[PDB]
Amino acid sequence: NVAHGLAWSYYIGYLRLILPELQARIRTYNQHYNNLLRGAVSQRLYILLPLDCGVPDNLSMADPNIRFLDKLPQQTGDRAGIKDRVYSNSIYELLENGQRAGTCVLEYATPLQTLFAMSQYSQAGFSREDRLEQAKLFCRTLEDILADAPESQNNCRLIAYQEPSLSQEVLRHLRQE
Amino acid sequence: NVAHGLAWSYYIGYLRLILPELQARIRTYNQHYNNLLRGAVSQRLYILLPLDCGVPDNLSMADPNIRFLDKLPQQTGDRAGIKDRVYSNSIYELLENGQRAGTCVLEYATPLQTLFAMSQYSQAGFSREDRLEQAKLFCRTLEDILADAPESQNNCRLIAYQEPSLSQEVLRHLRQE
Ligand SMILES: Nc1ncnc2c1ncn2[C@@H]1O[C@@H]2CO[P@@](=O)(S)O[C@@H]3[C@H](F)[C@@H](CO[P@@](=O)(S)O[C@H]2[C@H]1F)C[C@H]3n1cnc2c(=O)[nH]cnc21
Repeated sequence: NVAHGLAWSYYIGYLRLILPELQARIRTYNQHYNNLLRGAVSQRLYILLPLDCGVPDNLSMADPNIRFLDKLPQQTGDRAGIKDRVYSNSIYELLENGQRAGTCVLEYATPLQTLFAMSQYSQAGFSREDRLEQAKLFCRTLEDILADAPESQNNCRLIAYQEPSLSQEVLRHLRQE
Repeated sequence: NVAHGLAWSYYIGYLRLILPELQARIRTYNQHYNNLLRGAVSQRLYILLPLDCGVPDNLSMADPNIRFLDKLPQQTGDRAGIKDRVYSNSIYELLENGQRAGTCVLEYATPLQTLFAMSQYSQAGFSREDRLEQAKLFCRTLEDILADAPESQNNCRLIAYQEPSLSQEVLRHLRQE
């Protein structure tokens, strides 16, 4: 349904184009930019998938243990008539007991915002109960696309969750690899 | 169908967020940046909508009479966990008889690329004959959304066309206003 088109739109428009050349940006940020004494940013992009489609624009305010650190060197590409369209990513630190536990490139999945707004708009004809299924369907279709993909070899880890600690949730995924 | 979700995704993710503050960027580009002797960039964003979903990434190579001139001051905004996500636009000149006839902010509608790719991917389950309808449906739903919209007051002009001169086609729209 709607999530299927958004899931493919996510892969074709963003993931297919930044995942193949994300490791090099992380290498550049670790070697030439990262504080000489603050460890290394992980090699994988971690994508948050809140099934309730609650996607705040600032990660830091969604969890005190998560706070912005830096941005990777931005990626530019001529896209659909725009010269040097800028694809940017933000590096975040994860705090356990007040000490930095993990550093990674973390972001939400923006198509989930689009689903949330469509449920809020009258002309979209989208219901709140419809949203919760489309949120799950979006994650499924995204998983299927990345399962056979020449860009998500070891570049992309999905983080889905339903709320009855996000920092502990993300940390859980980093330590599994 | 798929186009409906992409059409709303286009409005909610891009148009709702740059149209309200596009005129000011054009003013800044005309007053503080534009060559003192090259006229003024139009106040409206013109969006190309090729119904065949053929969307080249460089406008200049799609028509010799269209050629890149400059970029507007980029718009930044914290979006879905990305700090200072950059929304950029490119200014193009239109050539009639080899002399500059019009200058405007011109770009393709990227969701049409997404539709084209989905028709090319096996797992998407999207057909080429399905595409041509979804291309039309995408334009219709976009028109409906902008018809009652507090951001497309006089900010956005859609340019749809089917190929049996793009520069003459775009020029035709500028002179109607
Ligand atoms: N830089 C990025 N950072 C993070 N995620 C990104 C980025 N780029 C793409 N994605 C993801 O890929 C999806 C499809 O993207 P696409 O190529 S089809 O174009 C998108 C969509 F049609 C719609 C946005 O909706 P949304 O964000 S929920 O979906 C996106 C998003 F999930 C309007 C278009 N649009 C947005 N911003 C710009 C811009 O600056 N220039 C030109 N067009 C732009």
